[PDB]
Amino acid sequence: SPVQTLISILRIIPDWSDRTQERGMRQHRTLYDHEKWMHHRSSYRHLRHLLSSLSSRVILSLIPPVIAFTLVAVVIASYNTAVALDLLPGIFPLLRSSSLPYQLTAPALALLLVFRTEASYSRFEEGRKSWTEVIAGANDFARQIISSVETSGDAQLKKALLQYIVAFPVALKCHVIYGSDIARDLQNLLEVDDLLVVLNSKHRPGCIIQFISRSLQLLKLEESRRIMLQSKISCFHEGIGICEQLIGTPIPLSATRLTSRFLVLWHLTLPIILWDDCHWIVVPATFISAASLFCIEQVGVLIEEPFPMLALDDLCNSVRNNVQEALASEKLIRARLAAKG
Amino acid sequence: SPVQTLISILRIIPDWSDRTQERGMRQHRTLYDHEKWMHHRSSYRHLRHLLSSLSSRVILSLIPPVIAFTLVAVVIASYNTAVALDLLPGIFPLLRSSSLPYQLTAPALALLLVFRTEASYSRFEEGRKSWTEVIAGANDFARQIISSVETSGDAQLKKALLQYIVAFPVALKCHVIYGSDIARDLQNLLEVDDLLVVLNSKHRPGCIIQFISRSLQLLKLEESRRIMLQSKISCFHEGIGICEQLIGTPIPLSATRLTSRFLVLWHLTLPIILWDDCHWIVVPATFISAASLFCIEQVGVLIEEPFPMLALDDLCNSVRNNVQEALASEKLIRARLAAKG
Amino acid sequence: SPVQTLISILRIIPDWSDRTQERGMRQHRTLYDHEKWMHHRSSYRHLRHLLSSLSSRVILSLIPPVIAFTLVAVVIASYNTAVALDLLPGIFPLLRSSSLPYQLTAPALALLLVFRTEASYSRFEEGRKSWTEVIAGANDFARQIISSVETSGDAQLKKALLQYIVAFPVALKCHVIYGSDIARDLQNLLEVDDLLVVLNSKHRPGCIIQFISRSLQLLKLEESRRIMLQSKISCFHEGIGICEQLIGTPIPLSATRLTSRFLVLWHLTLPIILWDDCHWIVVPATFISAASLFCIEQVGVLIEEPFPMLALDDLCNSVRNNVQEALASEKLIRARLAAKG
Amino acid sequence: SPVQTLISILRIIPDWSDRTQERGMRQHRTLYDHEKWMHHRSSYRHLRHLLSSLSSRVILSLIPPVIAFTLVAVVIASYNTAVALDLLPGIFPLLRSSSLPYQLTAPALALLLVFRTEASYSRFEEGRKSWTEVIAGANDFARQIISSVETSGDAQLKKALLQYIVAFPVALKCHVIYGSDIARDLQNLLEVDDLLVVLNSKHRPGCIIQFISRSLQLLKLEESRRIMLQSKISCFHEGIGICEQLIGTPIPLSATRLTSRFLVLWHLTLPIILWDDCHWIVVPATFISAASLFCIEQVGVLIEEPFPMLALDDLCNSVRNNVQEALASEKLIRARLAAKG
Amino acid sequence: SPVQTLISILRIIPDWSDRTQERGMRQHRTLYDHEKWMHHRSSYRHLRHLLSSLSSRVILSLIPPVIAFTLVAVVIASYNTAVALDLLPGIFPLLRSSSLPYQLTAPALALLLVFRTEASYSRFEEGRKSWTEVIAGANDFARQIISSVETSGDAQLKKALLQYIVAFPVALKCHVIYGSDIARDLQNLLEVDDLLVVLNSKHRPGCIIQFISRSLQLLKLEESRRIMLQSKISCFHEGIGICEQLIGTPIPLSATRLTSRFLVLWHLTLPIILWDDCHWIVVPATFISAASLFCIEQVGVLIEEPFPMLALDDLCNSVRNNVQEALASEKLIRARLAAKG
Repeated sequence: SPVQTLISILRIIPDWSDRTQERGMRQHRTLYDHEKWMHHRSSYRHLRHLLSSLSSRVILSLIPPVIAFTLVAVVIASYNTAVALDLLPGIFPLLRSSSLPYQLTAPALALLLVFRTEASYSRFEEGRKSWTEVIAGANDFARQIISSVETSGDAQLKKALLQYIVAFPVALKCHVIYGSDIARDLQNLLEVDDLLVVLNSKHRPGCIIQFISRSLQLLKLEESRRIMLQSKISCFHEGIGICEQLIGTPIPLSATRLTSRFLVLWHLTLPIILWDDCHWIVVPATFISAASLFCIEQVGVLIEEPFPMLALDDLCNSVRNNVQEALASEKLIRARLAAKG
Repeated sequence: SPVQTLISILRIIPDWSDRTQERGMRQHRTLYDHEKWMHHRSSYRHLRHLLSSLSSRVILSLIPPVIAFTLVAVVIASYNTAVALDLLPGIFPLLRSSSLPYQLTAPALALLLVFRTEASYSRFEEGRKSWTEVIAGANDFARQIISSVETSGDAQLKKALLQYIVAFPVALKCHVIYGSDIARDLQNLLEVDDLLVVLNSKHRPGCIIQFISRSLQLLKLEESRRIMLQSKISCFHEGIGICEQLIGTPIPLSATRLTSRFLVLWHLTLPIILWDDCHWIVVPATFISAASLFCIEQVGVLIEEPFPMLALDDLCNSVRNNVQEALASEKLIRARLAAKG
Repeated sequence: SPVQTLISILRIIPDWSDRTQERGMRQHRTLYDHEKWMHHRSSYRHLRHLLSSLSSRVILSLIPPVIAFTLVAVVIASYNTAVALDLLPGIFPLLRSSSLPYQLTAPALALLLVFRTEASYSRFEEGRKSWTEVIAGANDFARQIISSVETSGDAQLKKALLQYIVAFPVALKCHVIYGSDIARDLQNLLEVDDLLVVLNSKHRPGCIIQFISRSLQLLKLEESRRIMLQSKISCFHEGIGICEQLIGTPIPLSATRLTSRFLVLWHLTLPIILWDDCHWIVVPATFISAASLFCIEQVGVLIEEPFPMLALDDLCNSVRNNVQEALASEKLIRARLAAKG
Repeated sequence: SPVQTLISILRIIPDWSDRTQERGMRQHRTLYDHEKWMHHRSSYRHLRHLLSSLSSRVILSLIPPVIAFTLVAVVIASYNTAVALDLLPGIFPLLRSSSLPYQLTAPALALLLVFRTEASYSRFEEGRKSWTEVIAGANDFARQIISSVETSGDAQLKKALLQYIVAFPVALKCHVIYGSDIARDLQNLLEVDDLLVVLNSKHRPGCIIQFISRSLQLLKLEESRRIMLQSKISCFHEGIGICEQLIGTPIPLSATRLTSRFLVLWHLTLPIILWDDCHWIVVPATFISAASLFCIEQVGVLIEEPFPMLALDDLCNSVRNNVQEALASEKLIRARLAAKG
Repeated sequence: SPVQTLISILRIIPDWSDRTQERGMRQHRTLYDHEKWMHHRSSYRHLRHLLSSLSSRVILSLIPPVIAFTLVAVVIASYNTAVALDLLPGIFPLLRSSSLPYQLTAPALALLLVFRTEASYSRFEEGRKSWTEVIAGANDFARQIISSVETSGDAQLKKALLQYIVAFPVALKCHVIYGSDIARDLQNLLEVDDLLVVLNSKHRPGCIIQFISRSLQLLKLEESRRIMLQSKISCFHEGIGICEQLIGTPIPLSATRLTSRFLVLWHLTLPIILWDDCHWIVVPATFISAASLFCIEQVGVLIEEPFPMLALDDLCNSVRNNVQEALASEKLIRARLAAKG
């Protein structure tokens, strides 16, 4: 109890930081337009970023490691100040050291920290390209289905097939985001009986592909045209593959634990080597170093699995908006090209 | 009012800098030719870049953050000089510190600043390749349409289809540049009734694709030849996808706010750590450091969304010039190859 | 014997480290899901990584080089302390040097160490993409076989062909992992007589491809449809090629021996240059430098051949689970699309 | 005149440097073979590069910026020496400063300089791959035309078509090199009347493509075989696109002017901060720093537009040599494969 | 003679180093297997690399530049020691300087050295991927020929065609390795009369392609199947293109001479700036700096043209072994799939 009521009060702050950053992963993102870019490039961005630093969830996640190292700096400083005043027995030395060992290893720590964050940014870029390809393939496939499928006996199957190409990016988004309601997001895109078959499947994006693939086998098409249409499905399998490996396989964990351990050991003895030159400036110096260096690691950690930093709902809605515009433009494009003739 | 007439005079300079850089985003760019490369590689480039530094809009955007840090250096220096002359009560210490904490963290700041600018340059390169592919696909598709389409009953549809392949890059350029007049830019490329249907569409580059796709369904072609032609449309969907994700999804904003915050905190205490070694040289030193380090961040910020730094009007005009040269060379190439035979 | 009983006691620790890390290469990995990402991003990761540092097998592999350099620091320190007390003849100088030569070469060592680890991480990423492509191709090929193959006379050949597409990733996994039992892993995927032919082949993933390729020649298909199906086999040859070159061709060994030699020479004279500023702090300083710098090299060494850090059994089971779900959804998707009609 | 006869004598050296480097862009390059690699890897390369440093045109281009900064170092040193001897009124201070501000910003300058040169090398690599693809596509297309085209009535058209595939890389080389004589380079590759049509076209590589595309429409081919042959033309459009964007779009000029300005300001005050430690060694120190740091920038500037550093004439001659060897081997390969049968 | 008998004794060591490294380029390499990876990752690699440092040919190539700089350090040290003892007239100053100029430029030298070696490693990776693609294409093409070619009248042509797909990687290996005996390496792969036609061709890998391309025109195939088979030849043209550009076009030589010149000037004045702090420790310090920094450049130089560091004979033998296993498995796979039916 005496070691169990103190081990629980120490968890109050890290638990709050953990609850705060997870709520920030569930925030809804929006695509940038032109006026958001003007605000992004403004000369006031430096002041407004500094003023928004106590509402940023990166900095709130950094509160446990920054306070822990700052108390260690205060403890080392208090002990050193007490020794300098001869308040201790005399066997107790001053916890000081040369900064030369840290000068030699300072560029290695920086290069390793930036390497891990560059590896994390590469995973964000790969996630962004994969979604770009899936949305451009869904737009392309839908555009070709509106042109290719001519026969009036295939009106219902063409309608059904265009509903599954719009539903596929929504299914993939629900497959990669933790609390997702695919039933709610597909309620007005799929038929009531089509959505029951998808909801009974463990791999829902896989199930929509199978409806698309079976629909292309039932259309009255020449075989050359069908091979052209069913070659557009492979981008959906590629999308599923790339997105599932980014959630399944993180950056090799030996590299991420090395960056953690190196940053913890460096900030544990940093007050000891800074003492001769700084004295009690070790406290604010350790505070600023821990806040600056653990924030480079925190940025990389938060974008390592990148699907919650992407506006997947706005990208999915673009395909739906593009397909309904094209079904309304069809009579007026057909008329104009018949007039040409 | 007393705190509201001073909060407004402080906005005069950042508002001017913001109006100056946005006007520089709307400047018209031209493709480099050989004599511009000779001028670019000249030994006078070092002098002429230095002389053009007060007309460069990067440096004008840097005027608010550089003056703000320079006044902070002047305030810290004035306070320190007043303390050294014993003009203050005596409880007021000298704002000085060891430079050793900044020596240890100097390589981390540099690596992070160059990482953000490299990420911005990667987005410029991706925007450049995407336009290269769309212009080469428009040239290829047009070249094949001039060869493939033979039948004299399809003369008007071939004319119409070649107008939409030239119009597509203009539509995509108007779709990614903020103040664009697609009606003015397509006035002499599309028919009056064809341009009305495009102007009524929310996704105009999408609408031109649908005219191309419907035109290929109405041509008297063998099915194998039609599949070959409609496979050339996918580069247009890819172009739309890549260009829309560069405007919709910026570099993850946690990484860009970290570079901003780190640069602001570093220049706020930089006069304090430089005092013992520099005294009033903290003012020009802080001026040069803020101007040098915030300019690396400013370059990255301005090319992060890269379409205004690209000569999209000259690249679009190349496709138009290439297609009209090919329609004039057609009778003389046909004659020469008939002579061979 | 006197030089042969001491040369054997020195091998006790490196042999134990070598047996410990190899047992860690044979540990079974699991795909990350959402709750493992929450635990990965927690604010307690910094404390729990530090507490798990004496059970991490990277650090146990670092035990021989870190102790060897720490004893060298103790030997140099003991000799220097004995000279300072005039316990030696007097011809014996103090083993001290300026740190200026190491200050000039410190950034070169860091850049080279991070380059070798970045090259190793690039090989891990290439291994990860190759598996992503092979699993997405196996999913795509299986999905098309379930749609394409219609004829009821080809029921047994379609069953057989879907067993070989699920078996191929298991065969490739057994081909790249050292102690593998392909007979045990293919016992319930292949027929008893089909598995005997695969087990008699030296290149088992190659043998499964040949069964797939022969099965596509015996199906009653139109030739255009067969060419479409046999074009899906090339991703399996590409998978075999990429995976075999990662095991056959390491990072050029001249670059890896340079990083080893540079790190050994740097830690051999590091106590000599640190003495004037540190005295007996050369022992913990050399301990921390050797542990920090050889751990960056160790991470790169352990992920250089990356297939044991990948959850190849879970990725292989995903294809098997996806194909059996699709064979159970087939009657209910066929019914729904017939109802449409 | 007094300010106009001195402004002209100062241009003598930069004009000479500009005339010298442009003449080096027009030098003819040759492909490396095995004995040039042995000479390239020799242990004498370090001495022979140092001895050839006053004939290297990079160093001659660096002569204006290196002399300008060296005279500034001499002026600052002369003024400081005159002040130390009390030869001035006494209101004149010594132009000295702490080197600490430059120590903090030294790693930022290095990282930015190497980033710009890496961006320039990436443009050289992209230019090299684009030429590799165009030459391999010209070899592939020619090889297929020699096999595919069988009919004896198409002998003259097959001859003509193989002349245009060899002529296309020569036309593209003349299109990207400033003083080119396409008439002289195509005089023995094209017919006299075919070369007149190409010379009358503004986009000559585009004109050759149109002859190839029209020749494939006039051959007596099955449609499936023609689609296979005309799919080999797209690599030529891709080649034109990639090569034209490298000449049209340089590295964003905001990034290149920042590297210029940073290097000029750094070498202007470098004698002032080096004085206390170096005195008149500021002159050779500034000379070596300006020569070393402006040479990293000069290398990047000279390879930024890379087509003059590539042996485009030797790569073009390889396609011509490969096609004539294949037309002489045709009777003896046909005989051997008929003997098999 | 007096200046000609001394200019020849100085060439003894660089000539020996040049003869030693070229003999190391001709050593035969073997593919890594699992037990070589265990030995590669062992904790004894740090000791065994250090012990093998006087048999490594990188270090033997470094012997001329390391001895030359070490004698310069000995000459500068001897002159400085003689001046300190007043053994000279007195007009002779001490060759000493501040290390501050080298501290500012130390990170630029390191970044440039690692950039050149990263560029060299990128050329090794490109060479490795190109061979991976050619071997996977040869495996794929052979696998399809064994399935596709059915007719019993084409037995000899199928045999011949499978001999040319195995012979092509051997021909490409002989085309990129300096002393190669293509006649000896193709003696048991090609027919005696087929090998005479290949030996009479200047571009032997090109000649084998032409036999493959002519063999596919003589087979009794449907045209759709022939187009599928002749599309597998393009990877051979791509392989030839990528491999020839790596031997023809080195890293731009302006960048490689800059790294050479910078490293030579840096080690020439390094004893002068290290003297005040080191005295005769300038000799071992210059020895270690020259050995460490010129070894990073030497690694890059030796892998810049990478084909001799690749096990091209083992990769070529894998295709031959895979094709003969598949011709022996053909009767037993045909039997098993006929039993299914």
